[PDB]
Amino acid sequence: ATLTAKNLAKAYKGRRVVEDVSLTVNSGEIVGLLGPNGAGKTTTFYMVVGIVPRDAGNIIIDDDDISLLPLHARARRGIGYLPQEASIFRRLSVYDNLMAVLQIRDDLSAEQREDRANELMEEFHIEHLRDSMGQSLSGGERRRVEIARALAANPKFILLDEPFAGVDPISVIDIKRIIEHLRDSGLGVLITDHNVRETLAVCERAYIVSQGHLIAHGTPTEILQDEHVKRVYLGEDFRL
Ligand SMILES: CO[C@@H]1[C@@H](OC(N)=O)[C@@H](O)[C@H](Oc2ccc3c(O)c(NC(=O)[C@]45C[C@H]6C[C@H](C[C@H](C6)C4)C5)c(=O)oc3c2C)OC1(C)C
Ligand SMILES: Nc1ncnc2c1ncn2[C@@H]1O[C@H](COP(=O)(O)OP(=O)(O)O)[C@@H](O)[C@H]1O
Ligand SMILES: [Mg+2]
Repeated sequence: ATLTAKNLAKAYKGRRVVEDVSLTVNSGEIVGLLGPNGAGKTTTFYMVVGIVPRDAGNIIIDDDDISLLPLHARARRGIGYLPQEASIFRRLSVYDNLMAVLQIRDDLSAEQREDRANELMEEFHIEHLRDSMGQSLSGGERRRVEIARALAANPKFILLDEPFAGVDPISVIDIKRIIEHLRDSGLGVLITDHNVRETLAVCERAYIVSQGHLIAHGTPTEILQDEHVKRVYLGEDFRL
């Protein structure tokens, strides 16, 4: 499949926080939306996922324009989303968190739902936390349950808003291998980050945003031909 956002634009109280941001993620790809803080990354995600409405632009998946469809409708069309902050249910166990979203899987019965729940706990290495409350999980364990909870909805595209935020240096390399696994499974992965040097390497293509505008895009090799981006990458310039 193909998820495409074309020239999105969003404004809050007269201030246009996102002028013109465009991106495209295909199945079997890891596309990045990189840029400094306050550039418009999260606002772009809310427009693609459908949390906040769009002022201008289009959100298209394959031959369907889903720009005026609410969140739940785009969720049933293949879009999965994970926030930057903690989105786990802290008062429920890991098993109860996965069975939560599996309750919307009408394509499965009560037996297959609990089957996939065990399949998702072995895949993300959280079998030893089946009955553990979400509050007792560390930063890295919380994310892997949060990601597996999104995968339980069986999406076509998974959108991670800075997934490496608030996790130990051993969990980032753990989530990075989880991302490369989802890509090989046919999903389209879309991640955001402010660290451009560390995240650009795993991106087949990336879209560099700055103050609501798109300053560069393409594969990392094509992006790192923009002199302004090379300076921030090599360390010659401070602000991107
Ligand atoms: C169909 O409904 C499903 C449920 O049913 C199933 N399986 O389908 C299930 O999926 C799940 O239900 C929930 C979801 C969330 C909570 C939850 O946030 C609680 N705790 C906190 O909010 C706090 C506790 C502390 C720590 C922080 C800040 C502050 C103080 C408040 C979190 C809570 O105690 O209970 C929840 C339950 C039962 O989500 C639903 C409602 C969509
Ligand atoms: N709900 C909101 N109301 C007002 N201003 C907002 C709102 N959400 C984001 N902004 C502003 O837009 C920019 C944030 O874009 P965000 O994409 O949320 O930053 P990042 O790109 O780090 O996610 C900042 O200027 C922030 O103050
Ligand atoms: Mg953000």
